[PDB]
Amino acid sequence: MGYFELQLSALRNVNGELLSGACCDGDGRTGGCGHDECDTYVRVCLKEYQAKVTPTGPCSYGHGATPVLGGNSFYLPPAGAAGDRARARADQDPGLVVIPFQFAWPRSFTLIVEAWDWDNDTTPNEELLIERVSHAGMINPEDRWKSLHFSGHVAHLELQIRVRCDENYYSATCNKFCRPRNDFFGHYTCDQYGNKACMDGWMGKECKEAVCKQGCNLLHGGCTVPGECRCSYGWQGRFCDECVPYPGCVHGSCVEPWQCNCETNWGGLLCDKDLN
Ligand SMILES: *[C@@H]1O[C@H](COC2O[C@@H](C)[C@@H](O)[C@@H](O)[C@@H]2O)[C@@H](O[C@@H]2O[C@H](CO)[C@@H](O[C@@H]3O[C@H](CO)[C@@H](O)[C@H](O)[C@@H]3O)[C@H](O)[C@H]2NC(C)=O)[C@H](O)[C@H]1NC(C)=O
Ligand SMILES: [Ca+2]
Ligand SMILES: [Ca+2]
Ligand SMILES: [Ca+2]
Ligand SMILES: [Cl-]
Repeated sequence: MGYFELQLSALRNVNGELLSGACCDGDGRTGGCGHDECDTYVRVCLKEYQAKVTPTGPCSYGHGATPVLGGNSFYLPPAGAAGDRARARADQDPGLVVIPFQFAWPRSFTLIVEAWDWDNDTTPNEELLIERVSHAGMINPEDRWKSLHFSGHVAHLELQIRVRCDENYYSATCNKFCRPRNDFFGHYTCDQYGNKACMDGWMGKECKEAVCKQGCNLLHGGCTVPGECRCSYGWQGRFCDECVPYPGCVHGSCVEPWQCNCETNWGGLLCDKDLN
């Protein structure tokens, strides 16, 4: 899953006509064109690659459009790293078009951009077309914008495009899923190729095994949290290296678990009897 983004920043139409030859608003005729200028908006078509591009549909990969951005000619804020942070602090840009997708990104594509005159009527009317431009190319998912320059029969266009994966999605297709977690099913983070990177203090496939504190006697103890050393029954100490004497032992010692060797002049099972 990912997104296709397109940013329009410049359009120039000196005469203020349509692709047919007539003026945008007024008469129908093929001095200038007057003061009622073109009410310009943009339509975006995204489809499969074509060695010889056709100005056709359908838009197999997606489509979008903007409202009226300006008149016959106008300038808008371009895209870039500086502009990406300026948007993270904020309604949203009119000249930005976002086309989300769920399929695997095929890297190759064909982009068609159209400029239209608006007359406050939804009815399709092919005679309101100002300019149509097309670009067949190749792009990979990254947060860097790429600039494109178009000069058709009527208008000049300037725009930037880029592709980004959704969150928890990686690889050049945006189709590899990896989400960081820390529960019974693993303790990992994701890298750039959607691979599992164990958190500090863990190992294993799914990062399910933990590293015990350095020096832990792993024949007498283990760990469930990284960096600890909990002893099995019968052992004690920081490294689980010391035996535990017989339960109740007082003046006795062990070398192996559950022993209780009495000191001199001490008797009984627990070495608790004074024999003086
Ligand atoms: C005739 O149409 C124009 C074109 O506007 C619009 O473009 C179409 C292609 C379509 O996408 C519409 O959905 C879209 O609104 C109308 O002009 C515009 O009117 C809108 C809302 O009426 C304005 O948007 C707003 O901006 C104000 C700040 O100024 C903000 O507070 C609002 O919440 C809202 O976002 C838009 O700025 C304005 N544009 C221009 C160039 O005038 C026009 O109203 C319409 N006329 C009639 C009689 O229907
Ligand atoms: Ca018109
Ligand atoms: Ca107009
Ligand atoms: Ca118009
Ligand atoms: Cl010119």
